Amino acid sequence: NPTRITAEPGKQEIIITREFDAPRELVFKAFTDPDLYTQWIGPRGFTTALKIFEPKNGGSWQYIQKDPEGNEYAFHGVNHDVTEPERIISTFEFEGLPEKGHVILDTARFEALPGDRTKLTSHSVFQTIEDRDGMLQSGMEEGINDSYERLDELLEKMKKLEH
Amino acid sequence: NPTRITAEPGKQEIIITREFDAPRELVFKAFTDPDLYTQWIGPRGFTTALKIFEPKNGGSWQYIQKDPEGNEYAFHGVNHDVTEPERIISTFEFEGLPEKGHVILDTARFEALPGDRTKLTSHSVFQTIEDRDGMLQSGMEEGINDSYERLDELLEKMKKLEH
Repeated sequence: NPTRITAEPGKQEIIITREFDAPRELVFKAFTDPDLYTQWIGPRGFTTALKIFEPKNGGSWQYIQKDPEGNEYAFHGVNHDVTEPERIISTFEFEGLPEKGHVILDTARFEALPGDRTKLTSHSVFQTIEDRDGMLQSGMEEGINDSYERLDELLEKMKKLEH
Repeated sequence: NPTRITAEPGKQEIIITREFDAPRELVFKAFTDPDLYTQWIGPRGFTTALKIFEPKNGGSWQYIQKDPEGNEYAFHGVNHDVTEPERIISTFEFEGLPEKGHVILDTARFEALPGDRTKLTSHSVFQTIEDRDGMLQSGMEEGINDSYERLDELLEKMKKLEH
């Protein structure tokens, strides 16, 4: 399944679409179950440990990732809306930036497809076009691809466990 | 003090700048004190009652406004960051829309000016350009002007009470 990424020049947003060979109920769970989230999130070779994780309206979340060397990357946000298995809307901040205040609004939409499949549409809206650009420069398009691949593998395990 | 509003066509954001004749400490308080917030928020002739109000990182907020007739308008969001007296970042959703999922990310910046004055820069980033456009069509530029005027009056009372 291809990971389509739209990042038009001059715009302060990024849209990503990606399908999964599993029902959105399972995909949504991979997003809201603490023990599952850490197994696919982040780029390959990275480790993720959760500090706070509240997959509900008004809940906060915060995790720290470690590269295959020891470097740490801390992130946090708050969930505006978590409606199973429709969507998740929350803020996102990378604490490793020199200046504070650069916050992104993420909207993840989960739609059922024929054959009990799922189409995920992630919408990232940035503070400014440069913030959007800086994100892409950080090899985000690569990391996103890895995580989704990690998710494919996890979904298979979940499906196997199913029946 | 003029209320400058930038809403470039083709963009999914809106920037508003406005100065106040009071220290940002006082202005920030008008934003975080429950008993003060309801006295200036919303357009003229409107009444605002709070349901939840947590002016802190990870806090949720929710209020209902009534027009000078009886109509109700419900809104809610979550605060990503509340750092006194620097800024406030939070989500914003109008529950009166027919479709759910239209959420805005607001960033309010408070900067001190010469003469113990304040410059407030509000940044509204919408899901899509149409959402941004629809907001403006709702006479938002008018309501914002009213609220800021109501705030001017409230700030004077706060300053009088000061010394």
